[PDB]
Amino acid sequence: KDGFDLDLTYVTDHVIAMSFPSSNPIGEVSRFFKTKHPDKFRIYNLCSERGYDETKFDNHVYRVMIDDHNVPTLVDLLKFIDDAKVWMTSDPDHVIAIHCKGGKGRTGTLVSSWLLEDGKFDTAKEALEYFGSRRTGDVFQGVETASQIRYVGYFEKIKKNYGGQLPPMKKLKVTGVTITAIQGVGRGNGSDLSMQIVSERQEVLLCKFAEGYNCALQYDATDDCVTCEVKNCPVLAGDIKVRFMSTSKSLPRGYDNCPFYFWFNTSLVEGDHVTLKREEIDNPHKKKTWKIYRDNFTVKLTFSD
Ligand code: NA
Repeated sequence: KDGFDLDLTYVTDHVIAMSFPSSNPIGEVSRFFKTKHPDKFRIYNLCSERGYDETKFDNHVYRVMIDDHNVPTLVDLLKFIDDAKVWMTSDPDHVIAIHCKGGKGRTGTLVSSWLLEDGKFDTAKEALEYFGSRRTGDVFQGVETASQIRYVGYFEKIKKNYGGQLPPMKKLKVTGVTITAIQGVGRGNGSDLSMQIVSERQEVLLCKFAEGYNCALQYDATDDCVTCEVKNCPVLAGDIKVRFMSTSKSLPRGYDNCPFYFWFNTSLVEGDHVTLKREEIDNPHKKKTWKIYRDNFTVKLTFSD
């Protein structure tokens, strides 16, 4: 419209999703907002990797450092909701524009959460699906990774069960991992696998199954599964990312430079373990990998503390 040719979408009348303003060239994204929404916009940059001259948007850019194919911290997500809320409710004409690189996975994570906050939807599934329709009914059009779906759900849970405020802190130690449908995955018995636990951007534990480096591996051919005792785990708090690596050539890497990974938040765990199915693990959630990760592929972390 009106001389503009932009990868930009009105998710609602006052919520916009878009691509990175590059040098979508930044000058025309700059014009667009100065023309269509003068003095009434706030840009959210969701890329940890890239920034720009924010003066082109009159310094109205707010940054969320999110890694490509990952999730914001819950703290960060909640802060974004607060910032957007204040801006949105201040003036009925105020508009928010949210972006990552593709205006896809990270973007969809905050937009669907914003849609929850704003009461347009009751459930994360509905919001995600709605964002998916506007951006392109499937939850995976909305965001890119299973952890991104989980974090929208986390926000749903916070809003519904914790009055929009952070839950009470729990801390955990990982004591065990079980992986089911191990056959056809890497070497098929877990010998090629290692697990890295990441908290606050740092490695906090590395386990190598074959060598028994911080672990003890057990392979059960009858049950087609691996159980691994995890040792030396530090106390874990907040948003934990668990990454699985392979030394095996037949196990390809998806996003995050590994075969498969996932995020969870310690306080939003229930009881004693978390079990993820195939469509809830990052990378195996993609149909292209389903002859490797079969439909009873599963990852379970066992906790204490
Ligand atoms: Na404590």
